[PDB]
Amino acid sequence: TSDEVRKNLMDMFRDRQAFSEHTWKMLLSVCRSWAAWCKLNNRKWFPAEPEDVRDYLLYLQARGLAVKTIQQHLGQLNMLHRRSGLPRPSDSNAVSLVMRRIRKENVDAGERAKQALAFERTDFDQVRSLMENSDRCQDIRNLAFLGIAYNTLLRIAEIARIRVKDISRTDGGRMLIHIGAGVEKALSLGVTKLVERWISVSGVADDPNNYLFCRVRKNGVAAPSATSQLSTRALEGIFEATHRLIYGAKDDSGQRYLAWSGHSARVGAARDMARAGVSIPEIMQAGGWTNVNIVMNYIRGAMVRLLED
Amino acid sequence: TSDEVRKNLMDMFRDRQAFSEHTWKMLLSVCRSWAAWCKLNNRKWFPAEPEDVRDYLLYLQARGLAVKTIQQHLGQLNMLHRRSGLPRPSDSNAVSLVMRRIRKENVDAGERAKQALAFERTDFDQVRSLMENSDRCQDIRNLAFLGIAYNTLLRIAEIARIRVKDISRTDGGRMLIHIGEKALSLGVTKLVERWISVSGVADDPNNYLFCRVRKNGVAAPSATSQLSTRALEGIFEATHRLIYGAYLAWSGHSARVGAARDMARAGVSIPEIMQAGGWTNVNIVMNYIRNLDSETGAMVRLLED
Amino acid sequence: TSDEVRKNLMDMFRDRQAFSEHTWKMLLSVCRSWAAWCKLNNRKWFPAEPEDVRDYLLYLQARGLAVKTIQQHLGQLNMLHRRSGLPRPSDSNAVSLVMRRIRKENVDAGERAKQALAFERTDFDQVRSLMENSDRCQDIRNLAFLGIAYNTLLRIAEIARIRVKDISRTDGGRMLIHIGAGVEKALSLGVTKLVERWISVSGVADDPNNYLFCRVRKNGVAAPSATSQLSTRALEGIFEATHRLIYGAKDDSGQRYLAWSGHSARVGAARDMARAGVSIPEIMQAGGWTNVNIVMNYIRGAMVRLLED
Amino acid sequence: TSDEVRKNLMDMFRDRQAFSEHTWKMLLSVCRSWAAWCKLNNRKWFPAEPEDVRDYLLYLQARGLAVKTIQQHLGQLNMLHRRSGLPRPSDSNAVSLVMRRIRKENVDAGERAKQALAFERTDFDQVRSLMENSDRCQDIRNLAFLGIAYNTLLRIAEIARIRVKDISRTDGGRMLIHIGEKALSLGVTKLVERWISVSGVADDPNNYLFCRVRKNGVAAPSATSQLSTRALEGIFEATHRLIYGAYLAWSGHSARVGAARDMARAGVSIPEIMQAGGWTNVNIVMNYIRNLDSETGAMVRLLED
DNA sequence: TATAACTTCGTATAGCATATGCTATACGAAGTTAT
DNA sequence: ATAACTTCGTATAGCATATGCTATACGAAGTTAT
DNA sequence: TATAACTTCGTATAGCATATGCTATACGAAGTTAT
DNA sequence: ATAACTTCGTATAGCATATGCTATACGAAGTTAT
Repeated sequence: TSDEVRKNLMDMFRDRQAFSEHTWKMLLSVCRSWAAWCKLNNRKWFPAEPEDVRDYLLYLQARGLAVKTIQQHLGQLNMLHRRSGLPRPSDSNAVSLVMRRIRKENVDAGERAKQALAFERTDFDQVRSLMENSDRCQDIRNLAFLGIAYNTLLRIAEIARIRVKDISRTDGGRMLIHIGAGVEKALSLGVTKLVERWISVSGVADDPNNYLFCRVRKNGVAAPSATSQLSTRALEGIFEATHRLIYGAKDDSGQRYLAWSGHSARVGAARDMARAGVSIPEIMQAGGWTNVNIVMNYIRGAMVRLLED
Repeated sequence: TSDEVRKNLMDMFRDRQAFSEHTWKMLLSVCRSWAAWCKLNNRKWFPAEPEDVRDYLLYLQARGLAVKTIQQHLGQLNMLHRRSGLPRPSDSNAVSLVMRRIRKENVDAGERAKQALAFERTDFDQVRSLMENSDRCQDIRNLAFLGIAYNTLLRIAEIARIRVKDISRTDGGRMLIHIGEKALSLGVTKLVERWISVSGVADDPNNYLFCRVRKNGVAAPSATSQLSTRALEGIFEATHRLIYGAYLAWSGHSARVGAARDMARAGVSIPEIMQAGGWTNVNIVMNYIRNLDSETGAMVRLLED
Repeated sequence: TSDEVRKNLMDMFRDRQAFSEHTWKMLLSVCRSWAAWCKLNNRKWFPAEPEDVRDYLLYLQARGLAVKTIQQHLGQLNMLHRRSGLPRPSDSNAVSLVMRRIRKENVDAGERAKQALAFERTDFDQVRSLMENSDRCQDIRNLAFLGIAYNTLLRIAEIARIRVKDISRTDGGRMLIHIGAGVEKALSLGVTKLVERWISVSGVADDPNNYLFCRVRKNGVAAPSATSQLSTRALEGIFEATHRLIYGAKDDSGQRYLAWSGHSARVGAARDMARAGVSIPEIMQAGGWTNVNIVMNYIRGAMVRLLED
Repeated sequence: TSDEVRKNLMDMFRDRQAFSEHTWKMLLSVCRSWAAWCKLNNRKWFPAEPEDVRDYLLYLQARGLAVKTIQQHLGQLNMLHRRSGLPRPSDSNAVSLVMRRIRKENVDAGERAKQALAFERTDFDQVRSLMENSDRCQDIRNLAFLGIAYNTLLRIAEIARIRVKDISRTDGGRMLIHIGEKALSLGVTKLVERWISVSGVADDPNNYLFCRVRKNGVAAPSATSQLSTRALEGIFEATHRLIYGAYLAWSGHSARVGAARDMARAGVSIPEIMQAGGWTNVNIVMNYIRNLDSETGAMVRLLED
């Protein structure tokens, strides 16, 4: 294949918006490291040579990256090749076996996927109990955001996307939110008030095409916008700040999940629903998950009872 | 091999009973619109070249059409090309890409499905009261229809097909409706009679239940032709314009949506709402009863003690 | 393809036991009618010509056969072609469209799949209430068979296959039966006695490798066998006889399902479990069904209540 | 292209860590048995010709082997042929046919999976009583094991891996077990101690919990080598031969099966029996608790009023 | 014997399961080391 | 003219799906200890 | 101004959905028939 | 010799799986009304 490859590649970039901005972000990323690696070793980065890719994967493993990370590089590589006509590195025994070997040894050595710290009902009550009394715009928002996070289990990006017009109400007085027909998420009577209070303190409702959450400057003034949203990077800040607020500084180990993050309310809610007897699938749906293992990991005497009697 | 596709269009025309007239019309409709776009932009419409179709699809997106619509177009174009030894345009990667992009792009722009305006018990009551004591042969027809609809939760094409004999009786007076069965409440059953008499469709069991009513308050019963579905739709619309003046009004399925909801509030086994309008996608029925208060979720339930 | 076809066909017959005896039975059957038809019309039955197959399908339709029957012929034909190398008639627009057209017109004309007459709990109680008092071997068996049919919902062929050795018991005294590891079916206390009574009146237990149900001659003497079983044709007789016993002769319309048959206990049990509130999947499993529609067809005021108040 | 497959066997050997030693042994095992059959019947074993393999599979069926076993054979043969530019034998239609026939044929003949002899509370009690007051260093070990097993519902390879420090304490005395966590009852926790002392594995936290016990009632604690799984299996067997004399006895997973059952009788959330032995196939756990009386079914329930 | 009670047989038509391998345990049994 | 539809064209929402088998349904004809 | 409170950016790593068409209804609106 | 294993070979039972994406995690660097 020749001009074909250059053309197949050319078609991709044209309709690049068929993929998520993050897929592109990662593609380019993995490519930079793949090329960097090839460079430092006198090798042709495209098309990728199986034996080269193998060496590369073993190099990342050796760099101590996570199995799911190594899987990513291999994947983007595979994406770049399929999408362009040529055969994928995963097509060769060398890459395929080494991947599985890399997976096996890491797991065998104890490496496991890190889980997020939960932001449960209790945590919400405490946070609420504390910030409930603030007049600060910053706080009224943060409290309203955490409430929505918890109540709905919506990904931070989904919350950051919410538009005022997307806010229906129910005959109960209970707020409702549409996530793109899509899905309707109903807030409790208590959270609806939290959101009501932030809506009335920022004046985001001054334009139904405005995003519900917006930045709030140091002088306690909201900056609504219908074109730009609050960075999910910031929604993550609200989670981290609120945690510092209560538990202070993060131990300098550098590890992940030493404070709340995007997942926190989701994983936390899954547990409360569990302890409360909710049905597993009930849980699944709410969290938008498709599988039973994701919800299960999040939740973790039987025999010790039978015996003792 | 041009004889190859020729033979196929003959095949297609010979066994056209393999598809619904409806389905066909949509097809001719797509070929019509596509062909025109092709003429206007000097491109060969048949066989449709991928790059040409991709351009077309990008065009429809600008037309402002929904994804389900643009896919209708891509879909029909895909049908005949397959029902001819030709490669379907979705089998090109350029079209696969645009269809994928067009989607995300559109959802991001804020793509929302249409919402049917519900016709709940509350509205039925208000309409009943308003034209309950009316003599206009039409009003009587219109109410008995609004009744059959909200009660049977039947589809309009189905109600238009009802004849004088699909009816059976069973309890206290109320009738039953054979179908392609249904039970009517007593309140509505009392309605579907006043219409039957002051219409005289009873005069012939072959005659359809619902029929035309010329401007003279005079019904034209018949067993040959039946009230168009669009006409039944007009009863829903009209009735609305009657109460609120000129998916903003009511349509053929406002009664189905309204019944599910009213039931959902008296709390009803969700699958028991499938009996209602013969449904699937336990979700579609949800997409109706979503903003209900009993459908708030365990989270709401948990949070409020 | 040439000798290849003759070889592919030759491989099939060699390992013909890879298919059910019924599949073979039908293949040969459909082939006889296909050839008969081709013959009467001066045509080559193999390989089959699409336009010929179309004519054939329209001929069966015109003969008034059931859509599912016409689907069968088309299917066996397709089986014979794929399995032998050549392309299947369903591969041509003519066959494919005509099938769908045939399906459409029949259904549009009202033709629908006939369902079996149910043999429910009440029916069982009555039958039991009547035959309970017989000493006749014939009856003690028939009653024990109907009981198993109802209690377990096992296909008649599965019952006819049951071997004495396949009969475990529970700590309750309740009989248990294994259907080939497989599946265990537990009989109630009442049915276990019925089966106990037939086991003790025939002496089938004189050899664990014997089939539970066996023929019983006119002189009330069981004929156990571990090699031969009671024909499912007979298990169907037990169902028909018991019905005649209670409702007398079948109206000479000739139609199917004017008396109980193999399905009867299955379809009947599905209903009782329904009316009793059993879960849909619960039902499914017991009947061995994989789908929700099969169990639903078997079971068939909402709004009439809301309105009337 | 013989270099093509050569490169592949090099690939396979280089990254052999991609598979478990166990998995490999089974493979060498299959190649061993196959190769021999090939030599004996003068057929080329590599690449394996379909007709040759079909004959082989038909041979194994006569050997009396189970379908899961014959498929093991067909499976491994399929693996290397794919991990070499060669066509897998299952990719022939002759082998596909026999594998299919062999199946039905075998199920018809009466193919039943093996049944694990359960080690229930009743048996644990009987064994406890019998060697509760014994001094033999082994007996103490054996009981503490039978305890850990029925209590933790752990797999044998997992119990063999237990060290002196995976243990944690939590309530009244009972210990906890870190794992690849577990909680022990008080009764068993009292047992797992007598073993720890009269063994002195405590002397070193690296030492494994369970260890060898030479014929002199003398334990050989160690943190380098661990008790083989087979040894743990022997404790289950021996203990049985002790009570009933010489799937007839108990095996490495009789304790797991027994615990599920005993629990199932005290009625236990079926998924809550997955906590027990980390299970899936809600059915496998069923295939254990099947002949239980609470697992009779709604039919039984309905029939008995 | 005539006959119940089947079995077998062919055409019509209804009711389903859609996987495979990697890795663990099974269990007789040859191999090994310290009593 | 105009009420009251019907027919049109095209938008878009709501329902199951396809094979490839394997098994029952039932009248009739053949079989065997009585 | 210094600065809160972000936004953007790149590498690391966790969490999912896997369809498409046939046929019905939608709804403005041109076409038709009897008042 | 023999108890008590360990190592072997091969039978057979019990557990999740593979892509192809798309999204969060978080330190750090760049940006803007205060």
